[PDB]
Amino acid sequence: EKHFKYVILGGGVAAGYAAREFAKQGVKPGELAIISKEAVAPYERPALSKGYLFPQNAARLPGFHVCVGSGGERLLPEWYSEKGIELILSTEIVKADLASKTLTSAVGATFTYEILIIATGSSVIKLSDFGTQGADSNNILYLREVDDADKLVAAIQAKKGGKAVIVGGGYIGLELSAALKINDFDVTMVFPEPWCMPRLFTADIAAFYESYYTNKGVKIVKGTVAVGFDADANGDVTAVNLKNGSVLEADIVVVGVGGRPLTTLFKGQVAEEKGGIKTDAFFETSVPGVYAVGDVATFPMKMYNELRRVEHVDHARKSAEQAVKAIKGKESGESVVEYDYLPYFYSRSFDLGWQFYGDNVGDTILFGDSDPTSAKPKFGSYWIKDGKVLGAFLEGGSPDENKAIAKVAKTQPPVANIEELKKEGLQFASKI
Ligand SMILES: Cc1cc2nc3c(=O)[nH]c(=O)nc-3n(C[C@H](O)[C@H](O)[C@H](O)COP(=O)(O)OP(=O)(O)OC[C@H]3O[C@@H](n4cnc5c(N)ncnc54)[C@H](O)[C@@H]3O)c2cc1C
Repeated sequence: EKHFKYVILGGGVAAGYAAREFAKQGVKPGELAIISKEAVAPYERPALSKGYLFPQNAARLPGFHVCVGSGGERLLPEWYSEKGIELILSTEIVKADLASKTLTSAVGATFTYEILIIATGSSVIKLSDFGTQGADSNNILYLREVDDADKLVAAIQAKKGGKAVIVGGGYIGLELSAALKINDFDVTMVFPEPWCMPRLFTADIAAFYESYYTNKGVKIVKGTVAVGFDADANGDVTAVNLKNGSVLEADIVVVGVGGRPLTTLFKGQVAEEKGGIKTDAFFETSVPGVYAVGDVATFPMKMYNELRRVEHVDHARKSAEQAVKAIKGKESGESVVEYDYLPYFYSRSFDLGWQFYGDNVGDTILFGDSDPTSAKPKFGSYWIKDGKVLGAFLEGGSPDENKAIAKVAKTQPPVANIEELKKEGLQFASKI
């Protein structure tokens, strides 16, 4: 049995950013442990569907450990040993008893704590969850952690020049479809929703991306689902059977159909809402001294005055920092202010890259040049409600442009003249 004053359960983005904040807050050797099922120290997970998959000059650990994806210092394994923060890796916790402050591993070792930060993130929804025949076939792959990324890069090499089907139409599907096309596969994306990234993109933003993708040669099948997967005599996938009747040949299937927060360990022990563990503005759960951060947390989003749960890397970083600040504040009796996050999401694929800030609520206007055949695409959109801007999206922005739309989203300026807005959208944002 090992005991630590502070235990972070999980070794992902929030964990890493929490450890950096504990360092900043003066954690001492022997106080903090991070327990992770992964075999490696915390890393910037968005690289797994971006540089990890590049056919040249690919991202590889230890390059993309935290905190370099935000421009911070890199926290190698030796950084945690130098600080006397114990990294307990390749350790899956399979039971948590909050009353006794005890975690148990799959092999039966126990760990106790005084303060617990739940930073377990999400697991992916699987094709078995849709009851799909043949979901269990080989070469049907998911992408959440670096072990998954290595299996994908190995299949890319094994099946080079083949056919790939990507199931899903959110931003993981978009990034995967683009990765496989860049790695020289024939690619088809399949999803039921009426356009890609339907929880964020408008039909007009989506039509840009869908057009750009088809111009790159990616096929897009919307309005259907897979109902089966054919497999050969080795159990390896060979074809995807769709509800619309089409049969797509496939050497590799890669799935991005969403995730689920990893809250099962705590079911019945903490209050839950919106698919997550409910927290206050300091990331403390219904059990004192147990906090929940990142993808699992359902928290008060101060600027919207509503409880929300978000799966954004920026929030994993910032909520981690907030929870450690709150922990340390309570020790010293020093106050900490309520978390005040501005939603920030981004994605990249091919040569494109977009950023979104604020809330996708209201009616939209598009600005700039949304011809997908442009040399250097650059266009955005505003979400307007009650005559003010609530959300902003930008593809192809400079740093100052991105900062300006972030300031629009944060400040919610009023719109006088829509035709001016639309004709000079970024100038609008720069004057704020
Ligand atoms: C492939 C990919 C690409 C992404 N791209 C972007 C992007 O471009 N932009 C963006 O804003 N966001 C993106 N995200 C989302 C972002 O990475 C997540 O929001 C962020 O990782 C959440 O951080 P977290 O610490 O809450 O969870 P995670 O980073 O998932 O960390 C959870 C950690 O806990 C471990 N763990 C879980 N259960 C246990 C257990 N019982 N025992 C031990 N350890 C356990 C996991 O193995 C993992 O180490 C992407 C995510 C993925 C998967």
